[PDB]
Amino acid sequence: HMLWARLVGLARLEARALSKKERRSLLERLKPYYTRIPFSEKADLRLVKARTDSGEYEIITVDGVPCLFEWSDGRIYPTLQCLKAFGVDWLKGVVLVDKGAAIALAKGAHLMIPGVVGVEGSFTRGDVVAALYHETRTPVMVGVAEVDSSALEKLYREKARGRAVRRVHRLGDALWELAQEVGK
Repeated sequence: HMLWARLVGLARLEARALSKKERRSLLERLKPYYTRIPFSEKADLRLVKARTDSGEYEIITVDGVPCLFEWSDGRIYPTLQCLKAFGVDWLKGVVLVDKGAAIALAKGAHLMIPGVVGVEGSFTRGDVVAALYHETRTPVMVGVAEVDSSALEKLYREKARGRAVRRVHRLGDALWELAQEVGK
């Protein structure tokens, strides 16, 4: 296939079904980091590789939805499209943020504690979490918790300074634009 996305531009695509061993491995790689696997063991899993001007992206689709990708720490993370199709309850936790923080994250900033207004779930430093604009519960960024959820509960109420979540993927980034078009 070929597609043309905002930001990244023209992309040449190569897709293939995941092997039975690859599907098994994927489930095993996810189990330690999320509350549960969000999709069925019957869902159609494919690996889509897209080559654009600057480089290459690899995304796992679940029933056609561009949902998972491997990051530089070797862990598998969900795209924001995955959170839309499957929700956020399967993540260990989510952090609710104010409007200025939702906007900053949609521009690519990391999430600092003063923009946090709520914590859900239970997680420790290093866990995968999603940041959501509190008013509409719109996911705006996926990243890594820099503090435990019980510590964050105290820190956001004091509006302490410091990083709460390290950005990995966010609304409007290159992967987001590519994923939006794959989904189309």
